[PDB]
Amino acid sequence: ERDCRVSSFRVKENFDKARFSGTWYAMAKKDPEGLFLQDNIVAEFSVDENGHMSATAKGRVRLLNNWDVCADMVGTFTDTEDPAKFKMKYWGVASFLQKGNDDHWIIDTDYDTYAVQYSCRLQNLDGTCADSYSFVFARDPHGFSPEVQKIVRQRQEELCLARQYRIITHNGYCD
Ligand SMILES: CC1=C(/C=C/C(C)=C/C=C/C(C)=C/CO)C(C)(C)CCC1
Repeated sequence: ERDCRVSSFRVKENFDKARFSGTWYAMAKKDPEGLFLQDNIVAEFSVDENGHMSATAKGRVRLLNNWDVCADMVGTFTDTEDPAKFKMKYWGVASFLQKGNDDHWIIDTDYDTYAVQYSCRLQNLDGTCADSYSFVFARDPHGFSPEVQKIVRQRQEELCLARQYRIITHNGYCD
């Protein structure tokens, strides 16, 4: 009975870019297809004078070579008609890192403790997502209380992603 069409997903009402600013530690992720950030993932969001949001993110990536590297990423976000839906242009500090443009949706956040992000890269003809990624972020590097765990779990179910996330660890590889 679950509607899994991307157009059906609810996103954060009246999303506030300034309140979302600062440091977020990725706690868990749902992988898309292909090359992606693996672990030790930390993003810092900021908003300029003109309200333009950008972010930096660091994380370990394993290259097609099996070459392990600490990627230093940059992203710039373009606002849309829905405050919680952006277009994210990204690139690496290193020329060999992937560059792209992804949808960047803030599904839910309380700004102070957690955030659930989503991106559908490829849709099926039926409107459902064929290739998606999702991060769960925390403000506190130690993670969340069981009560917040419950809220996150529900959002995971609502995106049709239950049981598809794995824990992201932080062990100083990129420090
Ligand atoms: C930039 C940006 C993000 C996405 C980074 C990604 C998608 C990087 C892919 C990197 C790899 C693929 C390197 C291999 O060459 C996330 C959503 C975490 C939030 C903050 C800023």
